[PDB]
Amino acid sequence: MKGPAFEFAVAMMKRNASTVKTEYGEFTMLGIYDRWAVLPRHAKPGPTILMNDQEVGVLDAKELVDKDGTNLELTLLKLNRNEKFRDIRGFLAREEVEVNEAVLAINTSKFPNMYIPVGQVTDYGFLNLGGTPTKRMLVYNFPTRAGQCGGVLMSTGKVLGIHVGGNGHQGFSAALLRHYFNE
Repeated sequence: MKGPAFEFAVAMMKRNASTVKTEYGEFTMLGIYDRWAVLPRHAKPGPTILMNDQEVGVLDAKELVDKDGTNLELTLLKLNRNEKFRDIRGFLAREEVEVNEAVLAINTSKFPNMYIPVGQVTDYGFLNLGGTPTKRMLVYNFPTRAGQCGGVLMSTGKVLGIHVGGNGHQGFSAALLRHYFNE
């Protein structure tokens, strides 16, 4: 709910975020570097996606899992496009980070250009999400709404995670770690 978090959030969204539709829904999508971006796993991007209402080919998609095959609920995708994202890997943490004030940033047709102060972010860890064991979950409390998936969780100078579910007054992000984007 602090200014610097919002200021960082707005800068990051304006440069690296877009609105994406897959067969399964409409999502916020953050680009990370080069032609690599990130979606919630359940977006299940196909051979093409709609990115700001424009068809874009997908060159690679990687559904992330840890060293023991456990779901991390993130899909990294490489887009067939000429523009490059600003490289924002320097704003990713090396491990799960907790903060006292974060902002969740959404941009879809249902929630255009919206920012939500979500307060404290906890490293929750293990969660059974829909029946699938899942790790590196971050938790925060705010009045959730459907259609917020892919929203970007941030704090001053950090992209902490990608929103992957929520119900009632509880939201969860997959932690967005620096080593996911080595190479």
